[PDB]
Amino acid sequence: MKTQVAIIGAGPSGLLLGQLLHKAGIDNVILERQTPDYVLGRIRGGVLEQGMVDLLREAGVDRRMARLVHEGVEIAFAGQRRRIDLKRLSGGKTVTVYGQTEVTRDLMEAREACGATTVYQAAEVRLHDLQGERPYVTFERDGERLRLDCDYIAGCDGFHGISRQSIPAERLKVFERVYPFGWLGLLADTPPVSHELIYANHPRGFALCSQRSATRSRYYVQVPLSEKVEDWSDERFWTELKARLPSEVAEKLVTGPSLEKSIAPLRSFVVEPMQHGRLFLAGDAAHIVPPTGAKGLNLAASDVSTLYRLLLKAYREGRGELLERYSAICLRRIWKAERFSWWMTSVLHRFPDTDAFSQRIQQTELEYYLGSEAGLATIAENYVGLPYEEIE
Amino acid sequence: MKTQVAIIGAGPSGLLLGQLLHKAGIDNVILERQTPDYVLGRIRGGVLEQGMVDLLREAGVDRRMARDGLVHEGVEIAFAGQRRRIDLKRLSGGKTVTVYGQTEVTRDLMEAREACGATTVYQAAEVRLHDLQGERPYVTFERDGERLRLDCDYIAGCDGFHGISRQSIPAERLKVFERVYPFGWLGLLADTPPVSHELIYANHPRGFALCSQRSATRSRYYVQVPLSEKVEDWSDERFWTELKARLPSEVAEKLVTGPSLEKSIAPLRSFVVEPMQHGRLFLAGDAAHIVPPTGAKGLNLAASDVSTLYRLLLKAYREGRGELLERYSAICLRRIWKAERFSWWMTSVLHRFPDTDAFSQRIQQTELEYYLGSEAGLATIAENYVGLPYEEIE
Ligand SMILES: Cc1cc2nc3c(=O)[nH]c(=O)nc-3n(C[C@H](O)[C@H](O)[C@H](O)COP(=O)(O)OP(=O)(O)OC[C@H]3O[C@@H](n4cnc5c(N)ncnc54)[C@H](O)[C@@H]3O)c2cc1C
Ligand SMILES: Cc1cc2nc3c(=O)[nH]c(=O)nc-3n(C[C@H](O)[C@H](O)[C@H](O)COP(=O)(O)OP(=O)(O)OC[C@H]3O[C@@H](n4cnc5c(N)ncnc54)[C@H](O)[C@@H]3O)c2cc1C
Repeated sequence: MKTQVAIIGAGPSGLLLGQLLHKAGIDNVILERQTPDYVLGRIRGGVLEQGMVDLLREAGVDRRMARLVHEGVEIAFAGQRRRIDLKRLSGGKTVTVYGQTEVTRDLMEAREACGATTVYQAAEVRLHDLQGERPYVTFERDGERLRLDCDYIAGCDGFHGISRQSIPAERLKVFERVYPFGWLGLLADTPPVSHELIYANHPRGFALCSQRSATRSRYYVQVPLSEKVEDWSDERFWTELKARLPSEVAEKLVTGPSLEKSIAPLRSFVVEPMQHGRLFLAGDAAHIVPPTGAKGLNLAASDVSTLYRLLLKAYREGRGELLERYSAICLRRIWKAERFSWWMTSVLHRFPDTDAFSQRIQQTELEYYLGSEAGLATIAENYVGLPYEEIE
Repeated sequence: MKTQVAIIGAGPSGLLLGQLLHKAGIDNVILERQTPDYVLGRIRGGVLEQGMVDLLREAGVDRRMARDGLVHEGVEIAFAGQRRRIDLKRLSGGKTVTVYGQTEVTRDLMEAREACGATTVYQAAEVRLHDLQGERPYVTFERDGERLRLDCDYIAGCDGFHGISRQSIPAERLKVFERVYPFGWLGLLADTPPVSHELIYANHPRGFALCSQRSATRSRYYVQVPLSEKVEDWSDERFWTELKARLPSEVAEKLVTGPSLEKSIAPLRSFVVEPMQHGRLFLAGDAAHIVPPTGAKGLNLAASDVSTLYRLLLKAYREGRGELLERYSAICLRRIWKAERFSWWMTSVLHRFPDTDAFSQRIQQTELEYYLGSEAGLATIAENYVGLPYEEIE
């Protein structure tokens, strides 16, 4: 098999890169380890910055202006709830709520409608000859070892993908912080308790209220790492959730059986550079932010945007070396999103063995940022997403 | 001996409080462990927020600071070899800071106090406080071998971090919040013209450095140093060499150096007690809290505690409203914690901490990039640097 760009991973990153490359007449084949249904079973997040919404349209999808709303942000702490006027504070921008499952299903449909190639259940993917002019990928599909020749490989295979693991260790510098807690998330077929995303810092720990539609909700509470999802019945989750929200919010919460429940570990992770020879990492394969800041998929989007654009230029100009700037460009946006996601996480969660001083400083941090126009502006401008870097 | 308000400490806090009390007609006596000469030997800092300047004027001690204080419209931060200016007046909406030595501030208050003929007992050894929860609190000290007693209505603990007043409150009624930093500030006062008209905070791989000033021909510099260092191991030349090594080459270039007038190492710490009072005793300034100096807030916080204490005491004395003093701690703490947060923040982004991992160091660099390069970020530094607005009282 042969193509121009071999894409590893049919998650949002790989599917979006695939659409953009196709639109620009660049052949690509995507190889995905799991089944289509398995990929679609991932719930993940629901907040998109405007950079992403336009890119989706530009990629030939987003024809579902419905099933997809705009919402504001609220932070509850120490007995109060402060709404962040995103629109007024950020120069007219806002975020869109849209489940990652729907985004992914939307891109899967846009690819299928193009007849483009996607190989699901591609096992044992291995990358080869990254420094050569003819790199290739080997994999197994129902018993047979297949091979895919290409000019470039985009590793869009997530945190535990094979592509970051195919770059010689010594070429990479790794930055990582692993948080001492995870997010127990619950998807429910109930109307959301607010039309505002609600982040809550509470003595018992963090909680978050979000939504997917008028009758579908998404909630999270932080939990320690020794906790197992089977130890948390739906009822136990709802009780802990209420115990962490302002009673005004809590009394009006409609509960119901979970449609999906899982615990996600939190971590900040970055590699530099994010490429090696003909391989370019994008999204979670190259970096991870804790979901507190809702930046993951949005960063994946801009990585994909830059990659798409630098590839297009290289072909058009018959010059690969332009591709050398990919890492530097992406990294500038990555680090800002890492700082904001780290900040949000650090001010909103309860950490183990925090002394009195630390606890008060965290409280004062919230008071100042939620009570000062300048403070509020730093939050809103970062949350709606900073400017799409220059690229090229 | 008797007075209305006994003040422990003849540092800026106590002097400023005594001055305002004097001017409002309230009797007060300051008792001080050191000698004038000693007090005046402390160099410390030099940045004043406007609230402090107005209080000094209200205290009737501002003519000289008007003539000799340097007002800055900006402050500068250097990191990754690049000075970034923070236009304070523009970002804060018109506010500025004034550079004026604490020694000069202290000298001016002492002068004012001496002219007024107000009471100040230097070398008052072994001060011990008594009967705080009663109606007739009193203090005892030793002056030239004899033990004297000073009876009063209220006691102002303005004796600094190592004072005696915070320690006179039953420990179990107080809650302590502290953070001790893994470094101190080696400061050098020199009679050379400052390398810059603006203050320059520098985050550098070798560690923090600060370029400040006191006049067109008097300078003040600092470099962070580990806690195992002793000043005597730092000759003026070792200092100049390390400072230059931490500054933009373009700055280190023009640096005029010279013999130190004074040198010392200040360890950094954050410290807050709650509450800040007990019976007739009220703590103010460094006796109640400490902030690392990166934020230039300590004396300014001292000024606002005193301002608040003075105002409530006038109400108690000029209205018999004695239970109104119950709100002192709560009022002060609101400003205190805001200064503690900013001071801690400044400290964390500007200094090098031991065994900090790679992610943590990159995050520090990213924080600087964001706050010195985004309008909103810059604004949060500026509005905090010029001092947030004093509270309301009551
Ligand atoms: C609780 C939670 C909430 C979040 N909230 C948000 C939010 O609201 N907004 C936001 O922007 N981000 C959010 N995120 C992050 C976001 O979900 C990720 O950033 C996004 O999934 C990254 O997409 P991706 O395509 O890079 O990787 P993935 O979605 O991980 O997809 C990589 C794909 O590659 C496949 N693959 C893996 N290994 C191989 C292999 N060896 N061979 C072939 N294929 C392979 C995987 O099966 C997968 O389908 C959240 C994440 C979590 C955990
Ligand atoms: C390197 C450095 C730089 C700084 N830079 C600045 C700056 O630029 N801006 C700013 O706002 N702040 C700054 N500060 C903070 C400022 O120096 C202090 O916060 C300020 O001195 C508080 O003064 P005070 O009167 O409350 O206490 P102090 O100045 O400590 O005075 C307390 C007084 O009490 C006396 N005393 C102690 N114990 C007793 C006792 N038992 N009996 C009697 N008297 C007693 C002492 O001898 C002293 O005279 C800096 C501090 C340092 C260390």
